[PDB]
Amino acid sequence: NQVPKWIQLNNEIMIQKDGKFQFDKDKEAVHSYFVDYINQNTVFFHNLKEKLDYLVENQYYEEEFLSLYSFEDIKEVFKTAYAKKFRFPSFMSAFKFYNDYALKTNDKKKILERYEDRISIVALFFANGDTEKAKEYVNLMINQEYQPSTPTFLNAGRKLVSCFLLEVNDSLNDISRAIDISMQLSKLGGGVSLNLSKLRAKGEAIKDVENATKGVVGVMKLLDNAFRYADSGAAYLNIFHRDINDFLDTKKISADEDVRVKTLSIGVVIPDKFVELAREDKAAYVFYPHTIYKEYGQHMDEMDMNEMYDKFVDNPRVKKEKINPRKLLEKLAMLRSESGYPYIMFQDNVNKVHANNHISKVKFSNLCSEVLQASQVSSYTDYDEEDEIGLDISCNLGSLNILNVMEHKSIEKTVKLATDSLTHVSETTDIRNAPAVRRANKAMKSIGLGAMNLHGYLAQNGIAYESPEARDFANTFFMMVNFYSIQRSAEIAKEKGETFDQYEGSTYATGEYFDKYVSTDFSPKYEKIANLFEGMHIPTTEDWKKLKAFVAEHGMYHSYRLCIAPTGSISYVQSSTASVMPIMERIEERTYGNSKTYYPMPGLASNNWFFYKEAYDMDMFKVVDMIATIQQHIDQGISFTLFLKDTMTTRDLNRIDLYAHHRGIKTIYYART
Amino acid sequence: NQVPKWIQLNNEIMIQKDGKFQFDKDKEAVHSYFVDYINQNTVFFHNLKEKLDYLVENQYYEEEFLSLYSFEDIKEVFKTAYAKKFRFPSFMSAFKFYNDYALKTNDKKKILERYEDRISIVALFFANGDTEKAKEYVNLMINQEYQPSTPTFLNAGRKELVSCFLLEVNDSLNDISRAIDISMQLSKLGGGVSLNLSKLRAKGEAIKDVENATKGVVGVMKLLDNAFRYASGAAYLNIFHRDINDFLDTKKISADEDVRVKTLSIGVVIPDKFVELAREDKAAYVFYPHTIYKEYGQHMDEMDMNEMYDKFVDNPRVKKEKINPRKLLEKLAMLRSESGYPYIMFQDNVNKVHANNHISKVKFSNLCSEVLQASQVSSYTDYDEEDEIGLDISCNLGSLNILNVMEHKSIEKTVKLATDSLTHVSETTDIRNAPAVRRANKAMKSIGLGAMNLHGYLAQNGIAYESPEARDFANTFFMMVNFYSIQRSAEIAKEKGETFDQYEGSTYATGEYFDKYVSTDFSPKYEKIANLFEGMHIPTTEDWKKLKAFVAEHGMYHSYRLCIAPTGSISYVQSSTASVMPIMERIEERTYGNSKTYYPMPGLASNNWFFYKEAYDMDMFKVVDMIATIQQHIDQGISFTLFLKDTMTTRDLNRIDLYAHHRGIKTIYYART
Ligand SMILES: Nc1ncnc2c1ncn2[C@H]1C[C@H](O)[C@@H](COP(=O)(O)OP(=O)(O)OP(=O)(O)O)O1
Ligand SMILES: Nc1ncnc2c1ncn2[C@H]1C[C@H](O)[C@@H](COP(=O)(O)OP(=O)(O)OP(=O)(O)O)O1
Ligand SMILES: Nc1ncnc2c1ncn2[C@H]1C[C@H](O)[C@@H](COP(=O)(O)OP(=O)(O)OP(=O)(O)O)O1
Ligand SMILES: Nc1ncnc2c1ncn2[C@H]1C[C@H](O)[C@@H](COP(=O)(O)OP(=O)(O)OP(=O)(O)O)O1
Repeated sequence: NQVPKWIQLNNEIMIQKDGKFQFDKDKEAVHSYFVDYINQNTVFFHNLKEKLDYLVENQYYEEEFLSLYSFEDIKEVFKTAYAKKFRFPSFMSAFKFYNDYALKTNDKKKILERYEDRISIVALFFANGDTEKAKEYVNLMINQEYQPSTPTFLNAGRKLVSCFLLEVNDSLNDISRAIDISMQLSKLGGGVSLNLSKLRAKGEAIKDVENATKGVVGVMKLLDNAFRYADSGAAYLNIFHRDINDFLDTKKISADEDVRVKTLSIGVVIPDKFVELAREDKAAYVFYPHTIYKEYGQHMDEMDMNEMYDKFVDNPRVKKEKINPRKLLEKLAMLRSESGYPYIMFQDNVNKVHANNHISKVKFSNLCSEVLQASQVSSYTDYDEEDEIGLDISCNLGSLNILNVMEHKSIEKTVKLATDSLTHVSETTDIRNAPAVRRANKAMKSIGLGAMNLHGYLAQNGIAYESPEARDFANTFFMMVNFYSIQRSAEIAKEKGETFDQYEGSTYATGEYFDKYVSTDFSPKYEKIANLFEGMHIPTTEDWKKLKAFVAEHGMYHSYRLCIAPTGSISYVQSSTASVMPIMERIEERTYGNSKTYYPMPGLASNNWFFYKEAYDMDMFKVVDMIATIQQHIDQGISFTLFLKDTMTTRDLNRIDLYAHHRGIKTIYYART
Repeated sequence: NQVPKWIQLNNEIMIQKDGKFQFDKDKEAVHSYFVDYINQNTVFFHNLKEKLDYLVENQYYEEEFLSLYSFEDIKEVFKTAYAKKFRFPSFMSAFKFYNDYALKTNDKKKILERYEDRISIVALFFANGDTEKAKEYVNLMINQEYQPSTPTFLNAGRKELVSCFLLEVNDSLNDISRAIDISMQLSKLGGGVSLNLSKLRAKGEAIKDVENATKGVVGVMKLLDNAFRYASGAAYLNIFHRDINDFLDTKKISADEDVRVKTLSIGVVIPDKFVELAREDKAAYVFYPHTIYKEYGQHMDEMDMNEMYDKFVDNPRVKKEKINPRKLLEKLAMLRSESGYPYIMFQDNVNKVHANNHISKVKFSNLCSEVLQASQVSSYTDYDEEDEIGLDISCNLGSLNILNVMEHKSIEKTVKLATDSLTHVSETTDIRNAPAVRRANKAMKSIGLGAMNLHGYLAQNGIAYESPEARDFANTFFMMVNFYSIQRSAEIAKEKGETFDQYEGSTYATGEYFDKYVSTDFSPKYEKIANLFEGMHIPTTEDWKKLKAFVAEHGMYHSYRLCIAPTGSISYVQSSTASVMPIMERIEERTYGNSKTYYPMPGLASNNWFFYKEAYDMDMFKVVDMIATIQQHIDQGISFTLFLKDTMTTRDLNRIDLYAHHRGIKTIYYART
């Protein structure tokens, strides 16, 4: 019943020694943890050869790519991995990896893969042919300079993408196909979110008889029962719809028995016209979209609300409904004060900066509220009848540490390797049950790259989070990031000579995206910021012009490059902070079982106590301006999370909302208190 | 606010005039009803021609088959229909037809089709070419000698047609998707759809990689219960299964929130081995059927329990579970004492008399608990992968009056016409979303014929319901019915020369079904019974031998012929009793709205008060013996309904259950109290 030694040592840090914390004990706890639990459950082997032979003959490793080299080259790779003599810096830095991510045995009671093992297996998977490139991947990963995404880091060479985005056309057959594909992807563990734009609303005619449709709530009920069957997503909705009130009455603290969704989140799509009507204090008109489909032939949100709203008001054919926008934003503020639900996307900020609006305009987002790409709906006909295949969105992920990049200045080569890595991942991927995801993943070739560790590095260097210097720093940094990113994409496009489809329809072929960079140079405006990037080259606008010419030579290989995800579950292995959202508390406290695990933030010393500010004690406006400065280079959304208090006000909340709409923040997240 | 005249006249019957009822007022109420509500809402026309032209040009009648004759022949058919000068005998005899079944207008406020109209349209639909045959259908129907089934009587020549669907669910994710798809497809067609969950793996079991991963049968029931709420059937289960207790905990008066099915009924399949184990007071062993599928390759209920039960006990591979059968029948008696749920099928009584056991054995039944045919499961593979098509069951229905048959002695010609009618109906049927139903309905060609009006005719003639004379009467009657039925099937088989597939595999080609009729002649054993059939020919066993030879010449066209359904909703139009179940109460009382509609049973006079017995005051054993005498000629099940009282006993209930198992009653129904 006694608590073991390392947990007891980890509980020692809260003892006040001269008003401080016992940080130096922490390593000792880690030095306990590698003696009394880890090195007494590892399966023992003589050397490498039999080890790998035992790993093959019990159905663990996919033996194909592990047969495509010599034994000696793999031995050199493992030798390069063990030559680091790597150590962990913190207590959770081991515990989150040797409990869940690292490979266990069949009885789930022993440990096979060491920390070099998993990384070097990932390295040979990203190699696909070159030994020295695999060594480059090792030197990239073992210095914690790059982190692949969660399911890629898990399921490399065992028995892959955690983000799926679909559309539901309007038929019975379409709803059947949708529930089919959701149950298919549900066992694959990824993130699956739907959208209910083109559906007819409640109390409407079904092809023969008026007032026959049970509406959106029944489809939500079927999906809520549907995800309860397998190993949880969400759904979005554009606001110009009658049942939007019933779409928002689901998340309710006085929850109805039938109106009860504990699985799917919800979210609202809002263009500028509704914002205008809520500002100027006038009426609003939600519609019956099936009447619009009968009238104009197209669907509702496939046209501009700013161009067509009063024209639909003027049409006697479209049956309408008048409501109050201001009371509706008040109700949104109340429901976000309850939890923070739903999600919010401002599409006009997105499409006016989007490159690929010539295919379609972005209407929705994933569960992770980040990926904003084109989407064409399919049409699933009857059994012997053939179908028509639209386009879908499937985004594999991956971020990186800012800190080690700043330590080593190999940011270019880092992007060079990570781009090829995610390229080979999207090469490898295949799904054999949803054909539109198949066609789009072959077609669009969308990769997603981001970064964590913003708060901690700049807080450890002694720069406040609300400083303008950090905003200029992030501006110059992400400018150079996007620069080398497009540079590598153009290089690979020259290597293959095969861009994505309808490349001339993009703004990339015209250089309209490049028109921001031909002027308005992003040189550092502070000396202390300039000392940080001091020691390496920073490009000029003429370098952007040479880049524009080199793009105009061939083109770009990818259609999308960047994403920012709240990668907290693999934040702990990199032993760092979250992404760009600053930290909540200086000390995290968990109870694994009969235990009080005490996690300090990395870099917690006496001097930098003030730069480790608290999330409840910050200017939200400067945070939004930081995220807007970050937004200057990112194609997709940014995982912006609101940090609130009970003492705050929905007046101030909606002021922050309209402030972010005025700045141009794409999406937000669930709010915390 | 005043009650109209005819309802006030209909409420007059409960006034005691010399201790009697005001029967003679009732016709007066009917004579009121054709003056003050019906003949003041009929759309008025000059004559036939413009009438039909107006009916075409507003999308009511399917104009194809109504273009395949002359105008004059249709005029002769309508003239023959109006030449009857038909009247209704009772008050509900109009009210159940001019309120729901007869055709209304688009605003649902006026009446177009008269009572001749609907019948003669059905007549021309059954004609398909011959005017005189249509006149024969008129002379059949307008004397109330035959009644087609409910959706055929509704949707003839309008804007599917068979109210009975039976499916199977193979074991995959894809199969469950296909099952929910087909259920939602048939749900808008309004028919009866019931499933079966035999071949599914049970709760807490391995899903292909990881032990204890299956949520079990309850989640699939939850999905189906949500599924039918969107657009109502049932499902069956064989008892040798671990989750059978959880399969019976759904219908519970102390209902759980999650375990709550207000839509689907449930039912139990029981062979003789479990009956034996419950009698002899020993243990029982339910199984994990996926282990059996891994062991023997086949599925569980595709083999004999009597041959394999102890062999599965002897296998160490099959994981088992020991339970008490006697306490389980006690729990069944308790749950039937709660409501009467679930349903019960004794398959060994069925298969030992079934002709077509060479294809498969019957495992389940429909919602109406009557149709017991073969069923091969399909296998629904992935998207580009092709599937394999099994066999399904789809049974259109139809019964007849016994009374007018006894009045006119045209029983042979009646069967001659009704067989061709249901034949043409099964010709006409097509569904374009469930391919196995398509293939089976083309293949098996199963028709279903029955009869109502057993209790009332023999009660009006002055013969008690519990008499042996009625049992001999029904024996001789249904013997001759089945005789002429097989005679007409052989005639049509000679007409086409194309029997159903695998006809030589049947017992009909071998005459093993005919071996009962070569001896043991069913001559009437009472003089009073013999006077009823007196005046017409009754066949002999040598006539059965000639029938056997004529069958051996060609064969039989159909694989199934007979069914008995509780056709109460179209009992009222024929102005008669139900089918073979005797009546509950002598007077039915309903409240349409602010009203007390008082329905007397037909033939209610002072003399026959005693022969109109009450259902709570009868010998159940003689009822079961009556149904067993009826069972001597019917291939399918019989809609046997239990009539119980609160003063009765589950001891006596289970005694009746085992009594019916000893007699050989196929299925039972929900019990009433
Ligand atoms: N933080 C850590 N990360 C990884 N391994 C660790 C960590 N802490 C201890 N160990 C491992 C390494 C060794 O196998 C064992 C402890 O030996 P350790 O003292 O840490 O290495 P070392 O040999 O380089 O130092 P020393 O020479 O002082 O013994 O457990
Ligand atoms: N029985 C039903 N109950 C509820 N909703 C239904 C039902 N049947 C169909 N629907 C709903 C969901 C469908 O998306 C929508 C239309 O159904 P569906 O028949 O598949 O469209 P359709 O392609 O045949 O033609 P249309 O565009 O005129 O509706 O109404
Ligand atoms: N039970 C009924 N069934 C059908 N129609 C009826 C019924 N009762 C009354 N009517 C109809 C028939 C007529 O159109 C009208 C009533 O006339 P009705 O007296 O019944 O016929 P009738 O003309 O043969 O008798 P009578 O010569 O004595 O008037 O309503
Ligand atoms: N994620 C899941 N959650 C619950 N049940 C599942 C899940 N995935 C599959 N199943 C259930 C329902 C399926 O009928 C059953 C097996 O699934 P499935 O993969 O379709 O079978 P299979 O044809 O691929 O091979 P096998 O016969 O070995 O199961 O287990």
